[PDB]
Amino acid sequence: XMKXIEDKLEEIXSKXYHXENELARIKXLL
Amino acid sequence: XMKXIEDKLEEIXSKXYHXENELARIKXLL
Amino acid sequence: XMKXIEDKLEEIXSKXYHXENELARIKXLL
Amino acid sequence: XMKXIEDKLEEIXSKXYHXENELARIKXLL
Repeated sequence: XMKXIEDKLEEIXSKXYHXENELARIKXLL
Repeated sequence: XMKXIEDKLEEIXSKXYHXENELARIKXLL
Repeated sequence: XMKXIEDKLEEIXSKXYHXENELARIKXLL
Repeated sequence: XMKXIEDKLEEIXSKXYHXENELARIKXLL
């Protein structure tokens, strides 16, 4: 439930690495 | 409340697909 | 605390509009 | 646990500044 919630938050803190890095891809092409 | 919170987290884990894919649109145009 | 958490989640579901729309700006310029 | 969760939410409300600003980098190059 809470350890569910805290371990989404730690999927979101992945998507927010893969956010930063595939922005930093485009920022490459430009 | 908690099943509210855990099912936002699963809206955020949509916006973080539509994040990855409409980055991967731009990364198309370039 | 929980109504704190559920109303960040509803700041994140703003930043994830302003995510979608300022991607959809760049996707404008291209 | 909850003060864990509320202080990820406040890592996510960083990554969602560094989101807005490194979009607003690309939106610079274009």
